[PDB]
Amino acid sequence: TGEAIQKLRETENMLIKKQEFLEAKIEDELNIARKNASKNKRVALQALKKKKRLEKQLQQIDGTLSTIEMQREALESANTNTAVLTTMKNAADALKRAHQNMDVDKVHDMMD
Repeated sequence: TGEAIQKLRETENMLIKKQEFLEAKIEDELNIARKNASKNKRVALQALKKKKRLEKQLQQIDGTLSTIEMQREALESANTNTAVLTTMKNAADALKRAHQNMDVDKVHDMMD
């Protein structure tokens, strides 16, 4: 049902924690590199190597997140149309009754 939007959030919301988790570990690795940049090339390079891979995990979480967002915004659209189109036709039904009754009044005059 529309509850699908509920699972799209919470999913999206969990995905932001992953996103904030990576951003966290990225600056973490970065600060390791900073403090070992000149004193310890080995450790510094392991950091930048971990950082570069974390950043990659962040891109495809970003791309995935926006993908999630749009499907939520596609459900929202289709969810409103569901209401709009039912009242839209309900109206055209009522309107057709008006036009129908009119046509029956004319035929009722032919009864003379």
